[PDB]
Amino acid sequence: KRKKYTLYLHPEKAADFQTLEAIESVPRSERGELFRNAFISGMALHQLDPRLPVLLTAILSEEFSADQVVTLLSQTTGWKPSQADIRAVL
Amino acid sequence: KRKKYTLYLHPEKAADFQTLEAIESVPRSERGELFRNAFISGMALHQLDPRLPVLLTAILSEEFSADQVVTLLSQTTGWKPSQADIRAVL
Repeated sequence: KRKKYTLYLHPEKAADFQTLEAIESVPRSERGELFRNAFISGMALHQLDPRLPVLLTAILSEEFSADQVVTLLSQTTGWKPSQADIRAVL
Repeated sequence: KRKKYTLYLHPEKAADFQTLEAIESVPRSERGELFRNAFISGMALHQLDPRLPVLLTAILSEEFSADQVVTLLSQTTGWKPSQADIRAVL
């Protein structure tokens, strides 16, 4: 068994175009597994809050960073630091 | 140039199954735009660190949380809160 999914990107938009470059630097053999994981985590973000996947898409750029994902995660989810290095005791 | 991508999920697995349900509760009409966003942001995560999209897929459960994403993010990127601690201390 295995469900098949089809989707389309628009190479004119910067995010789409940038995604296309990231994919082509991944050997075809390894892509089916890449797509699955990208799609699952993408949909995971969606389950966290439906705006997230469209937000990450919209913000995507060469400056993309983990930070952008966290603050974006804060704004959408209310997520706030719960733990932190203990050295950071001021 | 509307590029097209084909990917496969595996209902037999928890993560894939949990993803199917998410898709299901989204009207067919909207799924096309939902798939692109989930895909692009999934690949955005890939660009941050290739292990990320497979770490999220792997951890995926009904307890998925922003907090889990931030964690995998730091364990995989080096991201850490900042003076954003002084805040939480309130």
